[PDB]
Amino acid sequence: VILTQLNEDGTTSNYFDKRKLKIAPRSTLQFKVGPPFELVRDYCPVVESHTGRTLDLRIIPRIDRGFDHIDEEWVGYKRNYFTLVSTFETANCDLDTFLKSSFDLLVGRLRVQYFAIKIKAKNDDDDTEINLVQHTAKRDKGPQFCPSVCPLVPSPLPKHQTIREASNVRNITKMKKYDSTFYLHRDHVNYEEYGVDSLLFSYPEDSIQKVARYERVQFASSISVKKPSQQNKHFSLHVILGAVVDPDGIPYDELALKNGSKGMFVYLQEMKTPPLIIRGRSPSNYASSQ
DNA sequence: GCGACATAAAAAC
DNA sequence: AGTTTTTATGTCGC
Repeated sequence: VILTQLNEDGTTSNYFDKRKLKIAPRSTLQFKVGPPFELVRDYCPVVESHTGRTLDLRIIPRIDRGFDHIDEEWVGYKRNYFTLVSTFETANCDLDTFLKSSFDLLVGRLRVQYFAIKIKAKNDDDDTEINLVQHTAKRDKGPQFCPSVCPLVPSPLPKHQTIREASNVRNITKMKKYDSTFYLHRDHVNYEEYGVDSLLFSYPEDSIQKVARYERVQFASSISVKKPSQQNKHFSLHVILGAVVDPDGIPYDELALKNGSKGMFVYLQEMKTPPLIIRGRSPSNYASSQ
């Protein structure tokens, strides 16, 4: 009925089928590690502007809520939240050095303003994009929004337990405890240590995330979860690492820039999950029907 | 099948 | 120790 796997940090993931077992909304059993991500591809190379050294990049993503491993399928529920977190790392550059340096895209060199992550959902069989929506903790009593592009600096990915613990913090003392895990406050560095052209100082805001945390995420309410044949559709969640550049023949998305103009989010690397099944609102997807 | 509102149970404080 | 918050899901109306 409940199948248990030990996570990397010694917490457990407890996989259960909501058709058969109903668990309380805030039970820790609702937190669990989802499917592992795989490389789709690498895109534009990035080099350090004097040394010419290629920057090694790696996305480090994880799902922490919303998906169960049931009979060799990964299963989510249309009505319920998932959590997708990600960092990236630069194997050949320590953070402190990285932030003082400057980097170009090797297309012929566009200057990188900052690095950022976005997420997408797709139909895994035909590559059609599927809309994602997020809520605040207030859900229907607050606004709905689409996942945003998240500027980030390189960081290790927090353990599953840390993401759990930080999911619904309001208390100022507890917020302070987690601040250094999730944020870099540029306004607190010694500005004299940095050149005008340094990467740190081309990030758009002073508060810079170390971790992209997409919580309270759902597939859009309009998604059809079954094919006409009544077979389940297969979905996939994608994480894309990009370099944001000034636009003034490679994969990119347009982005609302900080100075008002049209920025370009140039793709660097993309990872995706294996195929995902999503259970819809049918009564037969719930233990209450039995 | 979906937008909307109701219930309810453990976390958070 | 009690109150408020958060989120899975139950249900109503079209």
